[PDB]
Amino acid sequence: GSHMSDGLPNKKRKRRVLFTKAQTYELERRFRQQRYLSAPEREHLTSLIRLTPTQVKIWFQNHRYKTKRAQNEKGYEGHP
Repeated sequence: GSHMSDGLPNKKRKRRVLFTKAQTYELERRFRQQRYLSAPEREHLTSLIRLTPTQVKIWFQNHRYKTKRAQNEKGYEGHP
């Protein structure tokens, strides 16, 4: 059956957005087997959680900067 709305203009020019803890998950796993996704590396994912190739790289950017804060935190956090 037709369970996919192809009307994209029916929406306004605004609407928050996120990712299935799943996407972001595999999509986060890629960052492991690859730290510099490209045009051919990303795609591999685009097969997984469809994060369209470029969209895949566009996401890394957001993490690239934060993926650095994680290492700064990481550890047990607190005072051992």
